[PDB]
Amino acid sequence: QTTFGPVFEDQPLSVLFPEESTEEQVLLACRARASPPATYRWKMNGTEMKLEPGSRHQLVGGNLVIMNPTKAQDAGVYQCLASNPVGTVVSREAILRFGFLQEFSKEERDPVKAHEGWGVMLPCNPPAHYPGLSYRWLLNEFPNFIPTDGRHFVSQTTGNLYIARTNASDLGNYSCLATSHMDFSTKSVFSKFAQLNLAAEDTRLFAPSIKARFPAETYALVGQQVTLECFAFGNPVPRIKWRKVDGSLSPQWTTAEPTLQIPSVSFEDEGTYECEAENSKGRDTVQGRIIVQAQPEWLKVISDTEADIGSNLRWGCAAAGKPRPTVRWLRNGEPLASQNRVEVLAGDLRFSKLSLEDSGMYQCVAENKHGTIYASAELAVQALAPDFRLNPVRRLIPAARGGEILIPCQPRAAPKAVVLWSKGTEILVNSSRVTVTPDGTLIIRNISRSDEGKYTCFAENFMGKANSTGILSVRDATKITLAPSSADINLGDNLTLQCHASHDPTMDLTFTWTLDDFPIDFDKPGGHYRRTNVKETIGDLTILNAQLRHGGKYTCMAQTVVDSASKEATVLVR
Amino acid sequence: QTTFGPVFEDQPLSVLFPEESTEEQVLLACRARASPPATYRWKMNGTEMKLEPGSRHQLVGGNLVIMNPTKAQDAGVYQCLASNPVGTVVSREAILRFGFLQEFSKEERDPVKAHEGWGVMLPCNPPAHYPGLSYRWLLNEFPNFIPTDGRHFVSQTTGNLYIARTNASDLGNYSCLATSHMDFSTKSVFSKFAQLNLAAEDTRLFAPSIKARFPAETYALVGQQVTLECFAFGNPVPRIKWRKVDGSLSPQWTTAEPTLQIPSVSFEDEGTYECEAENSKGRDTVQGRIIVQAQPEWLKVISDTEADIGSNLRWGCAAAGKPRPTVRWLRNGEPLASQNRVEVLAGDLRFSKLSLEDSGMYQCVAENKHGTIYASAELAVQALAPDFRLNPVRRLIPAARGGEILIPCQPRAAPKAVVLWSKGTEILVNSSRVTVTPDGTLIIRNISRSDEGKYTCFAENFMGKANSTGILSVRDATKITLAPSSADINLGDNLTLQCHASHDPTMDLTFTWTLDDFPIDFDKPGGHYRRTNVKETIGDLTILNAQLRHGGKYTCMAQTVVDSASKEATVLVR
Ligand SMILES: *[C@@H]1O[C@H](CO)[C@@H](O[C@@H]2O[C@H](CO)[C@@H](O[C@@H]3O[C@H](CO)[C@@H](O)[C@H](O[C@H]4O[C@H](CO)[C@@H](O)[C@H](O)[C@@H]4O)[C@@H]3O)[C@H](O)[C@H]2NC(C)=O)[C@H](O)[C@H]1NC(C)=O
Ligand SMILES: *[C@@H]1O[C@H](CO)[C@@H](O[C@@H]2O[C@H](CO)[C@@H](O[C@@H]3O[C@H](CO)[C@@H](O)[C@H](O[C@H]4O[C@H](CO)[C@@H](O)[C@H](O)[C@@H]4O)[C@@H]3O)[C@H](O)[C@H]2NC(C)=O)[C@H](O)[C@H]1NC(C)=O
Ligand SMILES: *[C@@H]1O[C@H](CO)[C@@H](O[C@@H]2O[C@H](CO)[C@@H](O)[C@H](O)[C@H]2NC(C)=O)[C@H](O)[C@H]1NC(C)=O
Ligand SMILES: *[C@@H]1O[C@H](CO)[C@@H](O[C@@H]2O[C@H](CO)[C@@H](O)[C@H](O)[C@H]2NC(C)=O)[C@H](O)[C@H]1NC(C)=O
Ligand SMILES: *[C@@H]1O[C@H](CO)[C@@H](O)[C@H](O)[C@H]1NC(C)=O
Ligand SMILES: *[C@@H]1O[C@H](CO)[C@@H](O)[C@H](O)[C@H]1NC(C)=O
Ligand SMILES: *[C@@H]1O[C@H](CO)[C@@H](O)[C@H](O)[C@H]1NC(C)=O
Ligand SMILES: *[C@@H]1O[C@H](CO)[C@@H](O)[C@H](O)[C@H]1NC(C)=O
Repeated sequence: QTTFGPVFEDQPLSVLFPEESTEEQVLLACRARASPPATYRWKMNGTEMKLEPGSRHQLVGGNLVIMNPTKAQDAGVYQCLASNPVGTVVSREAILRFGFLQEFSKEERDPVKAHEGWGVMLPCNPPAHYPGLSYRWLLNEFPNFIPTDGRHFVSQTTGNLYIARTNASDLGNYSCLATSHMDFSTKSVFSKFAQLNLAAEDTRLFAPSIKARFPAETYALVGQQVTLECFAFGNPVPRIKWRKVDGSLSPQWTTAEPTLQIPSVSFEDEGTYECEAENSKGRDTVQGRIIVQAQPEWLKVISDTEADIGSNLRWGCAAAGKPRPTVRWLRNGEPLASQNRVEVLAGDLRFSKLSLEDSGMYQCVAENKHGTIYASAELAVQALAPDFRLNPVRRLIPAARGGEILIPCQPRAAPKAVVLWSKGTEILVNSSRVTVTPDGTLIIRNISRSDEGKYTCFAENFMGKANSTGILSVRDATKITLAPSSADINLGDNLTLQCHASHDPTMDLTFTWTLDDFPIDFDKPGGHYRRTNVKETIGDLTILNAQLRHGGKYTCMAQTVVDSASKEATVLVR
Repeated sequence: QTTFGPVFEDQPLSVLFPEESTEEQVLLACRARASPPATYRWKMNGTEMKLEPGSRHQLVGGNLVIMNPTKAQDAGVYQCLASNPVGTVVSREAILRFGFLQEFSKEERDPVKAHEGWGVMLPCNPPAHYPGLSYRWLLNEFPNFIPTDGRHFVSQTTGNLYIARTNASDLGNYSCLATSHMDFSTKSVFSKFAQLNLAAEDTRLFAPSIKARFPAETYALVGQQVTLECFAFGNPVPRIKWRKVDGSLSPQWTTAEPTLQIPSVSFEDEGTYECEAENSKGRDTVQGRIIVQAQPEWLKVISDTEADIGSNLRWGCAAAGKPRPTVRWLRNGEPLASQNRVEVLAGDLRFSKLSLEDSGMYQCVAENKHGTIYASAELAVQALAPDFRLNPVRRLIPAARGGEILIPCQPRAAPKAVVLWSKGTEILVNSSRVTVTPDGTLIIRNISRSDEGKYTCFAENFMGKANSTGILSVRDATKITLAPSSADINLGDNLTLQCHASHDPTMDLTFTWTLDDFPIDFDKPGGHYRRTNVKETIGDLTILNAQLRHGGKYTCMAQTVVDSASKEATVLVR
């Protein structure tokens, strides 16, 4: 019933298109549920695209289809806007990134001079790539495989060889290679040879000197695997120990391998770590830190709301992320700034004197360095004509003579309706005796046998007019013309109390007695209370075989179907 | 929208059709508002009429028209029934009565012998009539007029002459006449002559003897004029005094005329009256009573009601009349008796386990000897499929670690819906840790990092099925790792209190201090409270220039957007 903001059900997702692939198209999906159905626009780097006919970019039911994707003119960030007569909404981002691995530079590698017994550096300066590759080293023949012993180390972050000790077998020509691991294809690129030569021998057992070290500060989101690498020059082969300064490591990680690995990281891993190289000739240690961060997550969002013209509203948001997020507001896909009767403050939204214009689709955005999140809601403002169906004025208003009466008149209206009372055809301007409160309730005091008749309440606003009618009748009031008396007796004695009343001739009158505000039962078998002198106006009560519990404050009450009256006395029982 | 019982707006009215008139038709009106429009039937003495084509009785839009009305076959009591697919209603009665005045009997009146100086009786036995007539007497000539002095009296309830004293001028022949006073026509009927003759006489004065007296018991509704007549035989002309035994008469009625009149009667006139004839030779007095009564009137009626299948209902009625009325119930124009799940008792109606069949038009009838009154209402029973629009399950359910959570699931259904919970795709059979109450609320104790996910509630009844979904997430809980200490100081001293807390790394934590559960202000200019050691986990407070009012129980509370914790201490100031 045209009460459908363009709610989202499928927002686009980031893609990594491999280069030199065998595909021809990519799809970015956008799906909205709306009534009437919504229309879609696509933003690329912010500027609204001009989706011409089927030249490259095309629209298929809200999904974006690019043709012949290439990094030259298709890599970017894409957004989808779903618009309706009610309002518009904006979806989350979708990044399209390409993947490739170029060819190694063709110039010859310089020959590194070495002296037998020391350590040497063999870098292999990997070419441009995306994403990170896996590195290996080759010697002499293709394909051989350099052994992965404790004498050599090949880091996976720079790839340089770490030849701890140099001897005769190290003569040859070293080449690097890189392997790209992707979902679709795998590529391997080899490097030109670098012939290493060794000078005269010089061997002495020396203290380790740490060369490959993990950086002091290492940021890592919660859920990622972290690998800290460590290596030192030492003869004989040193041993590497990993420890935590402000804690202890899990037994699954208490290993002496030169690369400490954490498969999953939570907030308990944040702290300081120490890598120590140890041998019979020395020891060298290096410290560093690990910091854990997280993306924002919602804690409290907004929801759909229908209000009425003239009222006020309050809306809120709340997020949670390790670098604290910031919250901002959107109206129909546009930034919302504090103006007029809309007040925004750091994630709370206030509407004062809500109007008809304030209806639409609102959005809440929480952002930090690691990501952004969205939430949507709809505000609808309603105007209503006066209606008395739910709360009509009482049809029958029996009022005792010489008393006060109050008749409220509150129709269901939006905004509030002006209320005017009348009796018959005359219009009531209030006086000392008749009063008309601003709320519309009409109160009459000092009632008599001349106020009976038909009363009408008229409610009007700029939307409509309604009206209701009641009938007022007057009767005589109840009276108590005799009150009982206090007494003191012994347990097991009999006492009598009297109570007389007068009432209107046309109604029924009943007598009820309470003991300390507790109604006294007379139909109880073996009961100690008996009605006596039972007439239309006489309702005496006799206590037979009095007990301790019968002491207290007795209260006689004469009640009709309309009103009541009461009198009090007390009895003590020993 | 087919929610219209045949409400009444014009019910028939009693008529008095004068005989020997010049009219040819009568109309009895019946009007009902209904949607769809209602159909009408007419009852005459109770049997449903067979309204044939236009032979005498005819129907015009719900109104009844009889043709050539005559007392022979048209005088009765008429009722109108308005029927709809929703239900039927029955209107109040309407009595049709004729009015006429026949011709006086043609036989000669007997000659009444009289003895001069006495009193004589001259009745005139009025013929059949409706309604009561006005009586007058004629003597000798037509038209003469006998004087209305104190010597003669002509009562209006029997019409007989009361000649107090008889003398020579009383010789003649007396005739009666009756005049019928109606709205349309006036008719006068004269009677044959009765020749009165007089014998010898005497000469003396005697005591009065009352002859025409008012009856001892006289019933009179509220609003009617009551006339009590009195006369006695007395020479000379006696005087009549009217008094009240248990009260005093109004000055407008304290008159000595031989007919006491009350234009309007209220309940204060009920009692005993005395008429006294007085003269120089004697006095005779006669007593009687006046009893005042009233017709039933409503005090509390029923109204339209929509309920749901499976519930219970209570309805009531109340009337007021001097002869106490009796209340009975009608369903669709038929008497309602206590059967099955409907219980009737002396004006209260109880529905137990309301079904779909109990929908329709109900009516309440209050009756006594002086009249009857009706009231109408409609009962509608609704069945509803489950719906979660008004009360959906919470979308975000942040739960602290190691605590308890409760999630209710109450859809809008009629009757109640069976509720089954599930996590993901598994079905939860409830145990020590997880409990599913009969109301549907699911409670989990001892929450860990294994309970997060998506929870679903399925509600089903014989009308339909619906479901709702929520998301559960777990976070660390707040703590207070340091509590303050009690102290005693003098007015004007400075005191420091400490309070430390721990919380989840991704949320904000704030400290608030209260004095005897009243929040302590820190931004108050010239305030005595200053925040100190303000860190993320340290929120100390210092009292500067302490006053008497600063003594009491301090409470430090560390709170987040989700949960909170608190600790207490006390300070005394002299
Ligand atoms: C106090 O009462 C009413 C509102 O509660 C207010 O308006 C009048 O009465 C009804 C409101 O229900 C208006 O509509 C009428 O409804 C009745 C039955 O529900 C019908 O009989 C009426 O028939 C009219 O049909 C034509 C088109 O509507 C009219 O042109 C024609 O004249 C008939 O009246 C009608 O549907 C109704 O129109 C108004 N006005 C009148 C004059 O009745 C009412 O005026 C309030 N009283 C006062 C003194 O202000
Ligand atoms: C828990 O969720 C729902 C109840 O809330 C329950 O019913 C299923 O989902 C929707 C409920 O809104 C049913 O109606 C669907 O609505 C969505 C969008 O609102 C549409 O995409 C669906 O399209 C259907 O259209 C045809 C005619 O309706 C179908 O024949 C066709 O197969 C499409 O599904 C449809 O209008 C929906 O029918 C049901 N059922 C299913 C299978 O979705 C849902 O089953 C509950 N889940 C569980 C596990 O019990
Ligand atoms: C009715 O009479 C009162 C005086 O008793 C007028 O004054 C109002 O009284 C209400 C009672 O609570 C208060 O709100 C104010 O003292 C008055 N209200 C306003 C709006 O002035 C009142 O104005 C009279 N109503 C009319 C004339 O419609
Ligand atoms: C859930 O476990 C409880 C036991 O703790 C089962 O017993 C019900 O517990 C409620 C709790 O107030 C009580 O009404 C009764 O003791 C039991 N109710 C009924 C209808 O038997 C309960 O049945 C379990 N829920 C299930 C099985 O759905
Ligand atoms: C779009 O954005 C990307 C990344 O910010 C940028 O590389 C590119 O040059 C932009 N413009 C295009 C694709 O036309
Ligand atoms: C109520 O009205 C009557 C007049 O009808 C008057 O005599 C009486 O004093 C009024 N009540 C009060 C409390 O003034
Ligand atoms: C109808 O009722 C009246 C009054 O009770 C009665 O006089 C008459 O005979 C009845 N039958 C008719 C009018 O056919
Ligand atoms: C709460 O659960 C944990 C494990 O999740 C358990 O070790 C602990 O004892 C439980 N609490 C209580 C009070 O048993």
